[PDB]
Amino acid sequence: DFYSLIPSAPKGRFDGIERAHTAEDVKRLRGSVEIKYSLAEMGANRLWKLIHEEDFVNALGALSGNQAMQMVRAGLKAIYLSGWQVAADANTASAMYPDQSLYPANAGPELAKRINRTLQRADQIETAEGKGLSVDTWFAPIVADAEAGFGGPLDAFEIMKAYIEAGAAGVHFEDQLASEKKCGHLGGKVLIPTAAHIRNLNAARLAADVMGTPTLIVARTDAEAAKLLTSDIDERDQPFVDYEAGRTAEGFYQVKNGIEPCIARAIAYAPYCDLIWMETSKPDLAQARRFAEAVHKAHPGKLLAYNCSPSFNWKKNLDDATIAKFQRELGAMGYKFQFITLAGFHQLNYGMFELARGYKDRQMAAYSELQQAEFAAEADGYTATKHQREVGTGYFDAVSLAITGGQSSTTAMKESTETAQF
Amino acid sequence: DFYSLIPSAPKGRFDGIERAHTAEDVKRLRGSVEIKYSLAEMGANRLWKLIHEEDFVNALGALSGNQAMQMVRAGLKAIYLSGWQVAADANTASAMYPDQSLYPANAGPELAKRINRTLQRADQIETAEGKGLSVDTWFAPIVADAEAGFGGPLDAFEIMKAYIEAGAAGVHFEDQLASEKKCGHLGGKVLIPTAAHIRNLNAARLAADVMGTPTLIVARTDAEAAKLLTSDIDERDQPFVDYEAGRTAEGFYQVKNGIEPCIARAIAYAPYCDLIWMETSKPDLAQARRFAEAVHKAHPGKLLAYNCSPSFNWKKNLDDATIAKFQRELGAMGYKFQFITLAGFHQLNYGMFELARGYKDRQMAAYSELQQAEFAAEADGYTATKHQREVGTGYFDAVSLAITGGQSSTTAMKESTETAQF
Amino acid sequence: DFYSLIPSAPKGRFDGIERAHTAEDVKRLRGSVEIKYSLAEMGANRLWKLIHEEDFVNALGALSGNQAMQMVRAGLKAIYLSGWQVAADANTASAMYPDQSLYPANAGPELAKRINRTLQRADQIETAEGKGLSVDTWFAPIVADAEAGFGGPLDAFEIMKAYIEAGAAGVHFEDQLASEKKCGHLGGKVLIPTAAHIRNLNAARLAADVMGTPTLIVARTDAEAAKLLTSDIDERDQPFVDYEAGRTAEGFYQVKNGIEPCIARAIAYAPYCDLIWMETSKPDLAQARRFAEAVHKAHPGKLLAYNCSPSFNWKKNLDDATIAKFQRELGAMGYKFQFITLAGFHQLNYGMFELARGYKDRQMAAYSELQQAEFAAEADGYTATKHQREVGTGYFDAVSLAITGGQSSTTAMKESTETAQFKP
Amino acid sequence: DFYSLIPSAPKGRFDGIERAHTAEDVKRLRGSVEIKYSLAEMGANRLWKLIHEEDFVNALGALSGNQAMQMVRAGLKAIYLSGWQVAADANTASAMYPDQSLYPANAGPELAKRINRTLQRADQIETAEGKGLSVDTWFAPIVADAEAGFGGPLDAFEIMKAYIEAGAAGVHFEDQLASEKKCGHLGGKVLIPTAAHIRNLNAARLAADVMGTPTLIVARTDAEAAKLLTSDIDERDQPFVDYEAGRTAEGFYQVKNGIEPCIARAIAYAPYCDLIWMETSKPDLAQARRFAEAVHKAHPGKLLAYNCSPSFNWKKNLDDATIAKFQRELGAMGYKFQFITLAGFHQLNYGMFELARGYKDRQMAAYSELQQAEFAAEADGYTATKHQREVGTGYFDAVSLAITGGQSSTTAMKESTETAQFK
Ligand SMILES: [Mg+2]
Ligand SMILES: [Mg+2]
Ligand SMILES: [Mg+2]
Ligand SMILES: [Mg+2]
Repeated sequence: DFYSLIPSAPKGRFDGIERAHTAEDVKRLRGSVEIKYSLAEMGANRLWKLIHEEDFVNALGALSGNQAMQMVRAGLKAIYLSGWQVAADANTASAMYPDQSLYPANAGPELAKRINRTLQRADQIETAEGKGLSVDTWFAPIVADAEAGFGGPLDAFEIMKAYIEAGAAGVHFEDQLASEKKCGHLGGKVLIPTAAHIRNLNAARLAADVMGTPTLIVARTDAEAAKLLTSDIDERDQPFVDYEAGRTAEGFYQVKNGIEPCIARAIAYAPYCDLIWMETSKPDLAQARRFAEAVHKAHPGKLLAYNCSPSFNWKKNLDDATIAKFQRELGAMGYKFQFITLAGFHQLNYGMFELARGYKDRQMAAYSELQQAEFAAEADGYTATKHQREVGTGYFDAVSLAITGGQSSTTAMKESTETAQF
Repeated sequence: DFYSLIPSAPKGRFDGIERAHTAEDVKRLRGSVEIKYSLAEMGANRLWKLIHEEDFVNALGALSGNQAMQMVRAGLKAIYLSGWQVAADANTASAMYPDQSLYPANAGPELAKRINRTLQRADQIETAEGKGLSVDTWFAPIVADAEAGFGGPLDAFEIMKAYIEAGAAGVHFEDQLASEKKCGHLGGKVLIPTAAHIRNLNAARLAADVMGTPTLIVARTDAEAAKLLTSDIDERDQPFVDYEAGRTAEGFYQVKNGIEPCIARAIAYAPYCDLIWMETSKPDLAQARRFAEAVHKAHPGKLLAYNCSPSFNWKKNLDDATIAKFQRELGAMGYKFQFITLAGFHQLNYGMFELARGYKDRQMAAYSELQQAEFAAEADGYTATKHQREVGTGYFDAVSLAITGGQSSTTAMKESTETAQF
Repeated sequence: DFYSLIPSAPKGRFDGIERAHTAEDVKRLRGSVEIKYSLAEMGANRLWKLIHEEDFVNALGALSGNQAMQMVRAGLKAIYLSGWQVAADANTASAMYPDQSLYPANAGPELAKRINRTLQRADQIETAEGKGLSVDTWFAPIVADAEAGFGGPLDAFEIMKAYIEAGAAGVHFEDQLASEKKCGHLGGKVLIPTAAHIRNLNAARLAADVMGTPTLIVARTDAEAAKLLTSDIDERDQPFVDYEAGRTAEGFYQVKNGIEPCIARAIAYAPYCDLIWMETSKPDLAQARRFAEAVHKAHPGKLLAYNCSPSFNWKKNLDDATIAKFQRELGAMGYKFQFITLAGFHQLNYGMFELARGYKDRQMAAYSELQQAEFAAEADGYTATKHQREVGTGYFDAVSLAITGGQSSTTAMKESTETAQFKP
Repeated sequence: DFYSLIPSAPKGRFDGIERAHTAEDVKRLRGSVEIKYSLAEMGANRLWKLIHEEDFVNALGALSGNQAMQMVRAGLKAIYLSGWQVAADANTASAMYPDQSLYPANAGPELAKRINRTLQRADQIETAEGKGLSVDTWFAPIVADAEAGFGGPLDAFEIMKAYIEAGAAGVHFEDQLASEKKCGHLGGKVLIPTAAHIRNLNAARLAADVMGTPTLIVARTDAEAAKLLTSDIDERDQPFVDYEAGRTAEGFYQVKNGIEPCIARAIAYAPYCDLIWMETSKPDLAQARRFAEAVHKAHPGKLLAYNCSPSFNWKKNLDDATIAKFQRELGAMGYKFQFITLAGFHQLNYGMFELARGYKDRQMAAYSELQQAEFAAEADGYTATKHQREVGTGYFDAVSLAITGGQSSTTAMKESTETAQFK
């Protein structure tokens, strides 16, 4: 039925998934020609496989293709794409922003394309060398942040399509007001009605069906911390509304936050998504268990996702042994996609700060230490020390030789210093 | 004469500089209105001040805004923009390329714009906090790679203008064939005639004059390693042509490479640039001395630039003492701008490979080690641990409060996990 | 006080203008260095002078730089930048969209920059030829559509800065919900509270102040046709809410649309903008006079803007004589800025349909007809038949000669077919 | 062999085509995963069909998605993508440029993507309306300008690939030096060696092969007017080099231009391309015939392309009857793809100059005239008078209703002024 509209969709893919629209709606709305989105198909099927096969799938937020590549090289099986990081250092306004849906709605998909393209080059490099891949596949699935959909259902519809074209495997949408969107761990968050978010999720699903891809949808609730709500029109929200307190000057309703609205919303969103995610204030396994248990009484076996946030101070909140076991324990509760949202930002910024500081103090000695550390990391699989090969110089050499039937006088690698000193 | 066309130019800025065009040419070709390029002016003049006053100015190649920001935070006084790194991970084709001028000609200027924008936000943040700046200025000059001009004099003209609008302080142009451009440390480089490169330096100078900015121009020569030359039409190149080899299948001449043609070309380029740069195969102080000495006999006091390249295996070529004193010794020779081209690429890629590998093997324990390392760096100047502040959340909060006369219910910081846990 | 923060502002620029923020807020929020935005300065001041001195300043919607260039060549003194047209054929998602704020927020300012760049080349070409300009200035002020600000006040603030950087002279904001934004002339518009739109207007002003430019702000109301409102929280909107009908399933309030809420909203917005604009359902001079009279009772001498929409059927509504005097009459009521929003889209799409149709039918005969019509327009100031000159070939030839000391072997124009076959 | 690497390539697609590289080279260089390029397949297979079945395929240069949409609605069967037009008003440096490869190399492919996306929306609109399409197909093949390939063979390889991703059906490359590229109808053109252009052509083909698409390659020569050559290294160019004149100051060789070198270069390029094209100074049937006949002596049946350039003054060159038959005559010679390169630019700029001028003189009367003409064109098939439908407002309404099960309050069309005033 829907399975014939999404040919790559595996058996069971849409078990327990409801749609507001019909199969006929999809045919009517997808135009007259078949256009393939291969990287979206592959990515979404591979993610589906991974989350059902592994203990759990864990990821880090990448802010560049290069970061994604090294993640995959090191053996990670998925890539997370943070909207927070897109705002900070990788968006289409070429500015640094806080995490408030300030940048243009195309930014996220543009980064997802960047990441897939770098992985494609990684793949082309190793395929040309003819000794097989150094990894399972270069095309690890990307799970990406669509924030609040950048407005209404149609904005959700459009960003979902954009992500699919860019080759993302999964996409997450949160029940905040786009016009006042915040980082989950900032104050002042404003919820939209349960129904209004079900519409965005359904828009995402319609986009996927219309593109013909089995793209995963992750529903996120920001209700643990959020104390404001745009409208009480939905009876499911009304019980958490503090009527005595009245409306704010902006017209917002005031609500009781915490695990209870997260449970209610999560259960109401369950049929319209593939994974559910509750933002939390602290890395708390007991809270995580409590949420997992309540969701699973209503929807046994529902797959969950968890944000291992750098907005948390880890060693303050937890002891060393709990830190060690954290993701493993979450995995056994059903949290099959886990991610450190802002890893890329922290790694990039600390690393460069520490190098620039050392460079100021001792100039070239500071750089030699990095280089030597790079050299020592090769036993463990690091290859970027040979930077020419890494970025594809040898691949493009072989492209040249094939074009000229071998007779190019201007090949790069033979007389390089990389060949002579590495 | 030119000083009135470039009002921001300081006294003696153009001492010993020659132009092919006249001041009247500039008035004819600059349009009828005055358009200011504030960051290009400030950057050019600051870089001019720095390179004369300081023993040497050293830099690192930044591939993103955030990297640039941390460099300036750490105390570095200038920023290098690497074409190699643009090709690798930061271009407008959204692909990973080797260093062969494959990406679209606008990519460098776009990254320059990103860097200045990130710096601008950083300056906005601290200005709004109202306790003064933590640096001398956030607007550290950017010295940017225009590669081989992306074609002819008109292409050189255009990329220079683009860099000026993006707010670059200095721009380098090399004497390679754009259609076969390579990294300076790879094989198969093809030089263009001495005359042809002077045409591009002059295109670039006219660009700055027409824009009304005292932008610095750095002429680079790749003759140390290049064994090919497109044409022997310039008598200055003929003495290095191996007429016994014959031409190559592409019609290129074969030349004898080494320091002799770098000196010749450098001396010939000196009147049409502000600094001169010879690419080297090894980090060799005696070679740098010999080059500096030769250049200075013809042109006393000429300012030089040097690439401290990651394409060298530093510990294999030099002992610890020579590495430690390397830049200082170059400085005393007149190499007043020195830069590690690929630092951003090696920090980003090393750092993430290592993080991703620890994360694979030990999950949150690996990430907590980074975070703890971040906190520990706070004593030395590090700030990105408080990531919400770093990217401008506090700044935009203050914007919101000015907009709403102080009444907004949806500000980010007060009830953030940042404010509670950091 | 604010005049020292905005050095280019002429005397009286901010007369009658209220601000939520202080001059200290501006100094605190603008960074430690001075950055200049030359085209924005020039555009804003020239637009300010034109709207005070001319009977009325009229414009057409440009969807490309070339379109804008011909408008200025033809003698128009301002340019309109339509969001509808951005959605249709000129946005940063490379897609055709209906007019519902579906494209990325940077699209408008990117088209503004394109337009100013074309005008810049046009000016360089003529400056380089040395015979003076064929127009008053190539840098006609651009007035540009910021739609609903693409979200809240901070989104409004950002699009304003983007437009200032791109060289926009004026920017308009409308009291619709960004997330459900529509063309003024479509159904299903949802208004935001009067207060919330005043927030967006002030964000815009703070933006201009912080950038240090006297950019014009045009406040638009969509209350003539809008039957929905996000919230009744603002007492000023409660007199128009139909409480009998209830809220929609989405929780929107239903309101009584028309001239009255437009008048009220407009009067509330007045102190926070430089021009006020009420979208209308028909080209109706009587309604336009009523609106002008009411606003002027509250705020004498307030400048207004009128949309001469192609979404109207003009001959169906009006006779030839009313159509002929329409903009003149509006000018006297105080409508000092008047624009045909979708002019670019209709001329582009009509023109090519008809050319393609003739081409299918009779191949080169259809094109030759266009070419002769171009020759025929030259007497009236048209220059684009000589296309090589128009796009700057001659300008860059002169650049190359300055570089090469007059010696290059590869100049383009002397041996071109333009020089050989397009002599008088 | 190559047919298994390019699954959608029809029988005989590569008859008579030579390659410097091998099937195995392709396998080695294309990576380990099959990525599909649907619109480029459909486009290339469609262009191939049309050029073998129609008397000739004629096209106009579109500088925007909207322009291309009206072209296809009007009944034209292909779209030309001009680099000249990209330079003028549609490039990724957001500037007006002359036609000299000064814009960034991604600009043409970006425009190709825009065109395909508009056409896709047009198709979506009609498919949702349910009455069938009003055109044979909305996805008319795009033939796109790759100019001088923006550098060496690797640059050609990359631009070819970008065009395939954008959905182009065919791409053209010219034997000029990219660093001093010009419009064919300007002076100061510098050619590259015959061999050097053949490598660009093969680079393009290797890209198509590696992408697994049967994209058409069109080889252009600028030898008719070009009097300069980078190098005389290729013995095929040497008979046309004026050695007595010597090299120019830049080191260029000087050559006898004209139809003879075009014929020789065309004959050499022929195995490395699907169509050949000679730029001309005048629209001259005799010169066209001489070119076609000489190329066909060496390569019977070779398809040709002809630029019907606005850089010509048409009525100054030709009488009304020769203008009238021009394209049909060329068709009979084997010129199966013909195109008015700068059609989009002239239409856009003429039309708006005249609109603006009328508007200055008499304000709304001028615009009302446009609107009436639009209404009058509806009988002939014009629809953009209803601009809201045209850009897909109706389609997105239908999207909302599917999202909300028919229950949106905020749909656009029912109460629009389009519905009320254009009935
Ligand atoms: Mg996020
Ligand atoms: Mg470089
Ligand atoms: Mg609009
Ligand atoms: Mg062309």
